[PDB]
Amino acid sequence: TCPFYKKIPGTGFTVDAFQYGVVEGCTAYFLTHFHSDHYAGLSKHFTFPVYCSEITGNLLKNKLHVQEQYIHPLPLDTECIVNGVKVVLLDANHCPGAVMILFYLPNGTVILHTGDFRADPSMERSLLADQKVHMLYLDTTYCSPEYTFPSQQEVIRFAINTAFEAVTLNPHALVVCGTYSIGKEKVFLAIADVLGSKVGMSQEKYKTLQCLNIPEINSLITTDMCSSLVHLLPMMQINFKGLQSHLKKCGGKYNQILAFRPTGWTHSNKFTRIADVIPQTKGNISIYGIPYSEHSSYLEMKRFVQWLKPQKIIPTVNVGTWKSRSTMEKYFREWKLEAGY
Ligand code: NI
Repeated sequence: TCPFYKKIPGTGFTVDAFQYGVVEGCTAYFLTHFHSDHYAGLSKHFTFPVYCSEITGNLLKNKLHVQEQYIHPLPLDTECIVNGVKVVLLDANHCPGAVMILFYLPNGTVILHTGDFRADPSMERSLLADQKVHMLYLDTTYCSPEYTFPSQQEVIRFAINTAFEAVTLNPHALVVCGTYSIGKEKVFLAIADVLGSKVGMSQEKYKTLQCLNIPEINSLITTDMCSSLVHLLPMMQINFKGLQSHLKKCGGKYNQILAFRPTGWTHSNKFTRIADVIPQTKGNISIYGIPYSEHSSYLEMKRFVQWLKPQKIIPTVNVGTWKSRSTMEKYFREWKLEAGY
């Protein structure tokens, strides 16, 4: 049974609701992005209309095999009519293909569903500037003031400088970056660019990257591991055992590994500056955890919401405990009293 926060009142629409069977009354199923918790339930046997971005549609067709006739891609920043209701898709600043959805209801109510997003001041000059939002369905992943992390640009600066230093000192070092989903591609692309290398990976991952409309991608990535000194591996292999095992396979080409684990927030954020981050080291293997987030910090979220001034907020993350729900409602009321809406 579909929960309330995935239904859009006054429409036949649902958002990120594929794991509940046939939802009674649903005429169109929206998918905000290609992350497994959100697409859970879609497969090649699905026979209802799916609305999404072009990139998300490339992934549904090639990776999940959903048939073409049920894929409905929409351009961004463009007023579209779906089943008699005006909608707009906006870039969510999450992973490739991720959108927010603006619904203009036939009674005059305007609803924004953020999907998963990393709020940014640039969103204050999208099509959202133009009009009022009555209801906001909000990605509250990091809705508590302890959740702090740096900008994506600072994190990439640390990674590029760390990798370039290590490989310049030791031309025989290999760099490895962990992945388990789409998103965070800038980590491995920026490191490979400073090193003058293509990124090497499995056939399955190459396939996924080829769906993403990244400019000049054929110049940046490869399945030929031997030619590359930046390799991608599944996130589960980013540990001393997994990496030892990988270096064996490289046939005495390398004598050292430097690896990166992009995480979201971790408690070491509450003490340590990005500058001060140190690795875990065993022998000729070092592993850096780096806090590259594709979700809003507390401060970025609060800024966005205070600027938008919605009349009602419905959280979509951390909704399963009474303490979480109560905590989030308190911050929404502070924000409203502080800003005066
Ligand atoms: Ni996501």
